[PDB]
Amino acid sequence: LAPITAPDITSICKDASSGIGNQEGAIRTRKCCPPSLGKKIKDFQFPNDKKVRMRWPAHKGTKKQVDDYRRAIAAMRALPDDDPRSFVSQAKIHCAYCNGGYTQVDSGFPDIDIQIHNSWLFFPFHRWYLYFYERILGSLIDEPNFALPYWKWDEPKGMPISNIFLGDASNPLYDQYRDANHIEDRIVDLDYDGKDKDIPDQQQVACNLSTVYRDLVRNGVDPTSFFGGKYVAGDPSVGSVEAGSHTAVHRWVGDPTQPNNEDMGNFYSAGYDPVFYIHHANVDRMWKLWKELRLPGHVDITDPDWLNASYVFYDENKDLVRVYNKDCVNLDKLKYNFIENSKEVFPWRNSRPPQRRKSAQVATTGDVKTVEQTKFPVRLNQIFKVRVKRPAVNRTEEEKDQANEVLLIKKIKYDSGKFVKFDVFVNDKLKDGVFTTPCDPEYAGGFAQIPHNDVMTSTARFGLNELLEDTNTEGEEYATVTLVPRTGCEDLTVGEIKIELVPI
Ligand SMILES: [Cu+2]
Ligand SMILES: [Cu+2]
Ligand SMILES: [W+6]
Repeated sequence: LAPITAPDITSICKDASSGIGNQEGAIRTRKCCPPSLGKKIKDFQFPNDKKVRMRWPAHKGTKKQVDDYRRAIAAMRALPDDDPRSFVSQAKIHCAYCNGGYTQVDSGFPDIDIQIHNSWLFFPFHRWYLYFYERILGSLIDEPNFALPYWKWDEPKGMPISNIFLGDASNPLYDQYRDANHIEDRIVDLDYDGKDKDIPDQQQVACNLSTVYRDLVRNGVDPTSFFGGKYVAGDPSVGSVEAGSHTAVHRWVGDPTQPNNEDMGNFYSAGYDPVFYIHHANVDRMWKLWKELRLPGHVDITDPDWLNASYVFYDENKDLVRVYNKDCVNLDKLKYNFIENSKEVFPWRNSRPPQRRKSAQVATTGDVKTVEQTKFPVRLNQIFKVRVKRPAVNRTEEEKDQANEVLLIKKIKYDSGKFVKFDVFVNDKLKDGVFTTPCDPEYAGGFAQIPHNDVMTSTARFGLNELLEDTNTEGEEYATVTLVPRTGCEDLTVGEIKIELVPI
């Protein structure tokens, strides 16, 4: 039993020095430590709120919902910086936990930093972060049933940044450090890679819906693939949402003219944009949706090493509270939820990529070497293709409902002072001139990483059960994998590639 355990963050904290590629010229401070007020850390107790806080889509809020949120942020902004509830203090929380503020001294490892990103800590940490943030906002405006908006980018009209965030500084929800090309009611790109795609809005919307389906169904096949990999004291694959739509939105909003793409483009500065929290409000919602799908494998983590991991936050009373992963899995107990559509289906539920026609494919993926014929590690300074032996062919619906076939891209090594991304295509073999889109069945997804240099070693998982059917290759002994670099890959290597059956 070695769960990650935040220390007394008011006693053990150091300036952020990780994940910031240009510190000598950074727009926000790296002094992200919380105010030390001599408080004793209290244990969490479940809230006694009379009713459930209902978070609302940011593009369809009532007059009261918008006005309160706006009034709450104005109040938080007006607080002294040193106040732990202040706008600046709340932003620094993200910086402290994401950019090397804390050590694992409480677990007996004072020389190792805690990183809550790129692991199974990703979802529960942000859930707790928002929990206290929301309760703090409500107390500032004397609204005990106050609820955050959420950026519903899984809904077409929810996809552009909501106009409540736009205008100028006289709007509390406004932030000057945003990509000026992306704040004019333009549609978010949930698989953004730094380059604006010149495609019709209709197509971008369709692909955004496919991205949600991908993150929650095609690649989010089990707790490891969805939440992220196991992370314990003394020491991690990234999850489908985290390296997918979540990372895209950060890079899409951040200002590319700033040294570290501040604010949303980097973890240390993200919290200075009010939309950061509202984006994460929807990421929090994805966890709930993922469970509501009631598909095999869509279950919560039961590992004691996860359940007993804990963080510390200031609450609405400036008290320090220790919270555990085990206590945030049930929203009803945290006295909040999300206003849903009350319809038969999610708009993205059937956004599985269309089936590929055999008449659109040639016979083979071409002349390409197998893994065993290849010498690893392989440099990704150019497109890379290899055939990977599958554990079996022509599995029945029974076997597919018992085990996912999973593509593992292991030992991804690269300089993580810059945003990195490459894309993964499997069994791409179209006839010349065949019509293509950014969300074709061949596309397995991507590996994207916001800067987190402690140089760094990652792992990515892609589900193939649907894909092999969608591309008519469930009977081929090998899967041809194509890795395609988009940015920050000029020095990236890939140590191992393989496909495994992973029981549900
Ligand atoms: Cu974060
Ligand atoms: Cu984030
Ligand atoms: W158009």
